[PDB]
Amino acid sequence: HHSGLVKMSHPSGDVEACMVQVTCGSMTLNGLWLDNTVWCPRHVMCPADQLSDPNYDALLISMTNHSFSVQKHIGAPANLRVVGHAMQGTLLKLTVDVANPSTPAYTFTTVKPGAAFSVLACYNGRPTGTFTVVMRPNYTIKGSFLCGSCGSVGYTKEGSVINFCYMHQMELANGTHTGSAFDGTMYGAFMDKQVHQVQLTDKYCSVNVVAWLYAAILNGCAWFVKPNRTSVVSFNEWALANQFTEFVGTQSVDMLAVKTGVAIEQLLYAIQQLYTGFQGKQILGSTMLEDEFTPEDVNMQIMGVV
Amino acid sequence: HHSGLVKMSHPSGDVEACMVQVTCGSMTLNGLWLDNTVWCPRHVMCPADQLSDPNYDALLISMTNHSFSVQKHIGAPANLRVVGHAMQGTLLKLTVDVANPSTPAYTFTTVKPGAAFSVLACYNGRPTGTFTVVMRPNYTIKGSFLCGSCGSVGYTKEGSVINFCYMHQMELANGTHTGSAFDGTMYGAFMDKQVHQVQLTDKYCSVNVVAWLYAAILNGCAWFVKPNRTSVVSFNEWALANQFTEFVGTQSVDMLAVKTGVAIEQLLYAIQQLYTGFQGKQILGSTMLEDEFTPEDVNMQIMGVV
Ligand SMILES: *[C@H](O)[C@H](C[C@@H]1CCNC1=O)NC(=O)[C@H](CC(C)C)NC(=O)OCC(C)(C)[S@](=O)c1ccccc1
Ligand SMILES: *[C@H](O)[C@H](C[C@@H]1CCNC1=O)NC(=O)[C@H](CC(C)C)NC(=O)OCC(C)(C)[S@](=O)c1ccccc1
Repeated sequence: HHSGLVKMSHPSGDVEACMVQVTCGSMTLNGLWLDNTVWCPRHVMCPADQLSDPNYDALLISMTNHSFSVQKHIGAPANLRVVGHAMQGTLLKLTVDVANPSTPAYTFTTVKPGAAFSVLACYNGRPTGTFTVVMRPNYTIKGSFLCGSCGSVGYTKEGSVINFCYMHQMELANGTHTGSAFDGTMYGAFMDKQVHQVQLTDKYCSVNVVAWLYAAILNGCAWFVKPNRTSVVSFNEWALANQFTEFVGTQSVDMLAVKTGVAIEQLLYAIQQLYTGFQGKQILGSTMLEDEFTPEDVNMQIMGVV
Repeated sequence: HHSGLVKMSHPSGDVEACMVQVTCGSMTLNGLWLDNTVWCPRHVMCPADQLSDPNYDALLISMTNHSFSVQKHIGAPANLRVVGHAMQGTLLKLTVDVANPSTPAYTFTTVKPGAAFSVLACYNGRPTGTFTVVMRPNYTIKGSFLCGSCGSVGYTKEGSVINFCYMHQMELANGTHTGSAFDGTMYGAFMDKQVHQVQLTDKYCSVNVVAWLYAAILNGCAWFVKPNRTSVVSFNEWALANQFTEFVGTQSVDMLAVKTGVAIEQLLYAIQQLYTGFQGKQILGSTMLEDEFTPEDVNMQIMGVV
């Protein structure tokens, strides 16, 4: 029995129309063209045998507007003339002389651990695929990015408004990925330089495991639901010792509780038991806890509620 | 060590520009607008009280061009005038007075069990999400579709050409989904009416399990590799006895064998052993075989090879 859950990304067309290629001398990567601004990772400025210890302030000083070439390859091709350049945290803001005619309604936001967003993977300014990820508690994502992908963007959508939340920067030793918010900060404690980096411990996202257990009930799978309950406060003390995030309820979770008639506290107890072992049983085809679906995923994909 | 594998869909913008809403009487769903043709499921023609045993030839004869209402909602909205109608298998072909100005280069193709394709899920002619699935051996997909999703489309891409392969029609009792190819045949033995239907046994897709074991080896996870080999002929006899598809090697699998230095027959042996149990161990974070990634997925996402 299929749960009805897939990894569901937003349609990417609106964001595709904003991707460009940014070249600075010998270096190239992707950028995001919104209004008269092109955003891209600042390490496009850095020579290859220097990424280990760059001085981004000096590199920026050494650049002129003609140092940056910006090209739109898809749709109607364009070459964009740069008329200003500036740095914000780990991003460059290049000002161009033409406003993107396809600029969507947009905002910038930061995504939080456990929340899902859509990524448009791009190479040389050309979109190549789209996928969705949850931001991990250690501020990495389990993505799919190769050489040339930097500047690929992540986003959520609220109505027609695109909320850009991620610009890809790097791959860690363990194969996971991280990047910047559009305020220029790196997610977590990461730094955009070519050095091995202390990468922190991941955790199970409790609110997402609860959502997934609700998805199981909505599919008629509820062998793990007992009358026993664990309070949110007690679960959260337990979570601290057992590699779970602390549970914070939301209206989205509340709607799942009302729909199923199963209280959050019943599922907090269930998680504590399932963490010790599934004892030969399965839930939605799995023998381990699933934390990659959000409460909003379950409400949208199974009940059609946004 | 995250494998670097995600469910990767194609960028959806080219297909978004082809989706329309099709309404017939009080029935509504999605259609695909290419050149002067709108494709949609023929059951839009059926009253809801009659979906169990529709007389589609008689329904078609009763329609006029004015029976159909076609709207483009996204981008530049338009109301399309139907100027001819025809039935092909389980699809309607509506001829409209306007050629879609955003028609991409396209073909129609049929997808085979084990192959992946991208789906653009739509409601009321408006794209809402994109995801990727593999066609199962029983000609269903494990999708995410609600009421109103019919006419959502699936496709692959070669270069800039979109190969349309799927139009969504129905959800089965076990939560899986099926639909039509654009020659109007249903996938599998399914029929487009509201009657509960014999849905056949699924199988593990051996070629995809082989791909996933190669992904593990590429990631440094090769504890299951031994000198022991099972020939394709011998594996295929075993596959028929153990709910696996028969293995047919491809050039894509061959390049994984070259890159890892592990022969196909070593992994066929590994699958036989792993199927009897992982013995408490994991592969790429899993305690069961994974068959939802293709050889092409592994070549593309891990080695950057289209
Ligand atoms: C930009 O396109 C690129 C994206 C990477 C390339 C491989 N996959 C990706 O997602 N970013 C970088 O290569 C990045 C540039 C820095 C200046 C930000 N470096 C990077 O990701 O290097 C990996 C590290 C940071 C050295 S990580 O600590 C590591 C150590 C040892 C082995 C592997 C990885
Ligand atoms: C078209 O929008 C719609 C899509 C469905 C609705 C729910 N999720 C979907 O994917 N298709 C239909 O409703 C379809 C119309 C027929 C004329 C093809 N019927 C449908 O999906 O019915 C399900 C059956 C055929 C009754 S299946 O045998 C079943 C039996 C028992 C429980 C559930 C499903």
